[PDB]
Amino acid sequence: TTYKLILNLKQAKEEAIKEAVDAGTAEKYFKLIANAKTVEGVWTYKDEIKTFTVTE
Repeated sequence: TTYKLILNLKQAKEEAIKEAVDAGTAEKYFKLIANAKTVEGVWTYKDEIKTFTVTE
């Protein structure tokens, strides 16, 4: 399964993704790229293709 992440900061929009056999690997992995790229936003997840988002 593949997961996607929509990063929305003050002035920039980046997308994070990763292919794993679950979510725990996508969340922990996403959290590493998210926090490493930003430090503020609204954590959300879209039900359909497995995706999370963080809007600041």
